[PDB]
Amino acid sequence: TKYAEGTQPFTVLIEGNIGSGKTTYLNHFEKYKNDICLLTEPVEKWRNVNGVNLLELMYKDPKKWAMPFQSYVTLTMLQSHTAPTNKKLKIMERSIFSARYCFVENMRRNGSLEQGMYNTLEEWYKFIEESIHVQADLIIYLRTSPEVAYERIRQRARSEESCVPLKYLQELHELHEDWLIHQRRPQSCKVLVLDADL
Amino acid sequence: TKYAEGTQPFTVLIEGNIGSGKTTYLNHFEKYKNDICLLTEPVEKWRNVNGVNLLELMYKDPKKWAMPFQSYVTLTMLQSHTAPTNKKLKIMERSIFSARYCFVENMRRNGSLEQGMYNTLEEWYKFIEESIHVQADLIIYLRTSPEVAYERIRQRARSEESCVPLKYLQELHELHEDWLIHQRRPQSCKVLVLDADL
Ligand SMILES: Cc1cn([C@H]2C[C@H](O)[C@@H](COP(=O)(O)OP(=O)(O)OP(=O)(O)O)O2)c(=O)[nH]c1=O
Ligand SMILES: Cc1cn([C@H]2C[C@H](O)[C@@H](COP(=O)(O)OP(=O)(O)OP(=O)(O)O)O2)c(=O)[nH]c1=O
Ligand SMILES: [Mg+2]
Ligand SMILES: [Mg+2]
Repeated sequence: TKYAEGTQPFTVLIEGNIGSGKTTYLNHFEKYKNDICLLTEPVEKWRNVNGVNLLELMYKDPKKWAMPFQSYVTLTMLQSHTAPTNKKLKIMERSIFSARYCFVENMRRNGSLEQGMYNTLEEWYKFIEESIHVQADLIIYLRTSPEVAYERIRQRARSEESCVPLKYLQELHELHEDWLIHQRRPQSCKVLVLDADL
Repeated sequence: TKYAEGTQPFTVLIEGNIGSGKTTYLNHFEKYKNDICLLTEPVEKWRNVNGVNLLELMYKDPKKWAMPFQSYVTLTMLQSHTAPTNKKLKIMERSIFSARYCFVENMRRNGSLEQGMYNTLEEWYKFIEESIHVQADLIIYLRTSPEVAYERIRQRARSEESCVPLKYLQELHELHEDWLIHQRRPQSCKVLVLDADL
């Protein structure tokens, strides 16, 4: 038996590269607020954990902060996935799956996460699949090109993201492609692809 | 509802400072193996995670490895607490509580865990109290003096523990005292104190 088992409505996950417009897309269901549970912009929690800016620390010193950061991302996603609600529909920005299959994986590849850190995170993900229920009915993939994404990221101008290189976005892009289109990672249940290049 | 809710027998937790003799004490129930579920010496898992020795890495470079290490200690304890069993009695060496109240706390105090890491771990502990069931009926506290503990630690001679100073054991001792005796924190579980100075 898993925590939050049979407590979640139909759930839609909004996925896409950084700056692909996941939040923008979600602001459209804004008026149906009292009929749909909307969990958006999780980044705000990561930028202020009792005063600490984990997102920034991670970008400045990955070798040391990538692990605690991803562990916190995992926790907050899990909290949203299992959050109680009455509404009949639930839509989330991001999910525990993109954190695992795209970000953690990429950080293992670029050396940000030493092997021992990668394994710890992976062991947590395995235990989570077995002890906690993660409702995932539909995934809307806002497909974009790394260049477009890079543009939007810079226009938003989050101080923490000021040093994010285009290669990084290209790596993340391929990883989203592998998971959501080609389905290389155990998921891709029901995916709806949308051209998010405006 | 919590994972593993109403699936656990009467559970006894064996606590005590490093080298207090928790494993030695547990080897005495060894013959009742087929009537009591015995989960001992969790350190072995921490010393070999798919080939990686987290325990060692933590002692050599705390600022960087204390967080992933404690996150893995938490995970394995949680796995033991929720492990399925038919037997009517369950006895464990250590628990998620000593990892939180004694080790994580001490590491926050000596600077091994930056505040951002401490908070991440604490947020996980809070989410765990609400989503997962941790059976705790009795806690046997093997009370010892830091000096005795230091002696046993070095007779055992674990390579990873070769640099553990007496002060460290004194700090851990007080923390065990505060929790299991003075009650300076979260636990309404019955405790049986045993003089473990042989
Ligand atoms: C989900 C996730 C995000 N992040 C980082 C990447 C970004 O700098 C920041 C937020 O990325 P996103 O989760 O993509 O959110 P966003 O608001 O930037 O996206 P959009 O414009 O489509 O609304 O968090 C990680 O480092 N790890 C993770 O596991
Ligand atoms: C539980 C726990 C142990 N440890 C470390 C301290 C030690 O070096 C090692 C094992 O400590 P203990 O958990 O005390 O186990 P032990 O086998 O050393 O004890 P005893 O002799 O009583 O059987 O793990 C942590 O760093 N963090 C933790 O949260
Ligand atoms: Mg967003
Ligand atoms: Mg032992």
